[PDB]
Amino acid sequence: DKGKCGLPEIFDPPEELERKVWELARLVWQSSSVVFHTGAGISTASGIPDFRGPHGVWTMEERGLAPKFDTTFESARPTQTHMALVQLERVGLLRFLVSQNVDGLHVRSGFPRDKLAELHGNMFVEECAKCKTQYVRDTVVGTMGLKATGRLCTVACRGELRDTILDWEDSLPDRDLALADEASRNADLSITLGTSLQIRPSGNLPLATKRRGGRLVIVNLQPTKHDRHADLRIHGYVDEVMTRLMKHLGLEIPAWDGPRVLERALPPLPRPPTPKLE
Ligand SMILES: Nc1ncnc2c1ncn2[C@@H]1O[C@H](COP(=O)(O)OP(=O)(O)OC[C@H]2O[C@H](O)[C@H](O)[C@@H]2O)[C@@H](O)[C@H]1O
Ligand SMILES: Cc1cc(F)c(Br)cc1NS(=O)(=O)c1ccc(NS(=O)(=O)c2cc(Cl)cc(Cl)c2)cc1C(=O)O
Ligand SMILES: [Zn+2]
Repeated sequence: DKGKCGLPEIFDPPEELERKVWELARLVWQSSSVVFHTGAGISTASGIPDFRGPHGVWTMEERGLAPKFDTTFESARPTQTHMALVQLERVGLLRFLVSQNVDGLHVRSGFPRDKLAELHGNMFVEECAKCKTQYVRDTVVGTMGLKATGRLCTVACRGELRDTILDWEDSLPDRDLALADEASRNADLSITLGTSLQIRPSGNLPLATKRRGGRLVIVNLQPTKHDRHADLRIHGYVDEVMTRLMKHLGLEIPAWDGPRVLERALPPLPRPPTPKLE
């Protein structure tokens, strides 16, 4: 299944967008455990196509056209949204990040790997079949569907290194899915950014938050499978939403100094005091 492709994009008019991003700031300020869920829509503003948008991989395949890239994976820069998520984690306003993206931009943005579940894998990550050690490379490993890459493990092993890109049939990495599930169940606030939530089980994790009494925010230009469950629904460009959110929180979007891998989150930095809400 390729799900429902080419659904129309909706745009909240300016006054409604500004009110909703203020509401998003309120939910972030008032929640103790925030989880973000990202899909291909947070990388479109860096020149990587989505799957089901108007120019998505599947949408364009139906017209017998190839998807259009404005960059390579290697030369892609993290978006304002990617860098906003880095800062929210650094000041302790983001507990966990669940991504369906294989574009490798969360990792290369400097987002700590111990707070990231990459449910569908990472173009730049190969894993040793023998000892399960991961290598984050500066270039895409070159295979998809958990095939041998031609390189061997160098741990003090010679194990066969395979890509981490799931094929259609393949089940999700157990560690990442277990952590994504635990994080989603424990969150009082799940925020989805640039995902249609059409792929199971990735797309249902934000519901785990709702089922347990937490709130759900969906940010997406197209409608999503779970629109009916959202406490707040924002139809706008994620970069515009996240830059306005960061201005309300009084946080800067940090500079990206090129590809940087952070295995373990650093201690939390200071953040502005919270406004008096109502
Ligand atoms: N800048 C933007 N701002 C907001 N929404 C956007 C933007 N750009 C696109 N969108 C929306 O972003 C949404 C992107 O939805 P989909 O294309 O389904 O991507 P996924 O990540 O959820 O696909 C999941 C898996 O499916 C595959 O099989 C792979 O395994 C993927 O991991 C659309 O609804 C766009 O309207
Ligand atoms: C490889 C890739 C991953 C992405 F996330 C995005 Br966007 C784009 C690409 N490149 S692509 O043109 O769209 C592209 C798309 C599909 C395939 N093969 S596939 O069986 O249909 C497939 C790939 C992936 Cl990552 C996930 C699934 Cl669920 C299925 C190859 C390429 C290519 O590059 O040769
Ligand atoms: Zn090994």
